[PDB]
Amino acid sequence: MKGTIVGTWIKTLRDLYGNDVVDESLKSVGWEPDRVITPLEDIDDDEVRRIFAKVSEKTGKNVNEIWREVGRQNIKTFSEWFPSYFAGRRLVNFLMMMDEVHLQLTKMIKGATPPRLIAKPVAKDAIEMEYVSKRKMYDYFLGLIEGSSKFFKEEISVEEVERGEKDGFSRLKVRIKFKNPVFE
Ligand code: MNH
Repeated sequence: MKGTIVGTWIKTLRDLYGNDVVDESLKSVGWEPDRVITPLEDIDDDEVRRIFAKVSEKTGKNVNEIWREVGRQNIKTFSEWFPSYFAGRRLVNFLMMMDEVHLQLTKMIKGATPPRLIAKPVAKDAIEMEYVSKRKMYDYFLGLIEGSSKFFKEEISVEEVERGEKDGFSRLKVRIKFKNPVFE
């Protein structure tokens, strides 16, 4: 992972569970508890994993629900730092453009690998979206979808169609249905 997002995860976790919990968690992996992560710094993925794990044991909160809450909260942050992505759009446009964003974000650092998020209409009021990654950040993905729905103030139902590994890649396909009719 690259530092920019990792740092974002760390701030959010503090915002949610307090500094004590975060710092000791940060200490448990051998980081300085006040570490300053640089945008293009290479942060080991497993190190993040254990930080979240440690937070889970310190709050008694299931680690997958922590990841979902981090996701929910990240949309707000993203809207503040990249408002050009949110302005003049309805939820459906945002979600469908997300794949493009990531493909054109792989430029941020040359080593960045954010997942595919290919979306496609499957009805007048529904789209499929498929998360595809070498990682398995299923709840982070689902959290971000829910947070997008809250931000745009458009209700959705999210139905999970497929989950699991398929040739080297972890995948999660959901069917996203809009209450109000979105397409013609
Ligand atoms: C603006 C909006 C926006 C931005 C700037 C954005 C940018 C990023 C960046 C940068 C990374 C880190 C990539 C890396 O390799 O270090 C990342 C990771 C990620 N992103 Mn997106 N992201 C979304 C919205 C955004 N994401 C939305 C919406 C979703 C889901 C619907 C999403 C799903 C993810 C997931 C899940 C990861 C975790 C990496 C992975 O799963 O492989 N996201």
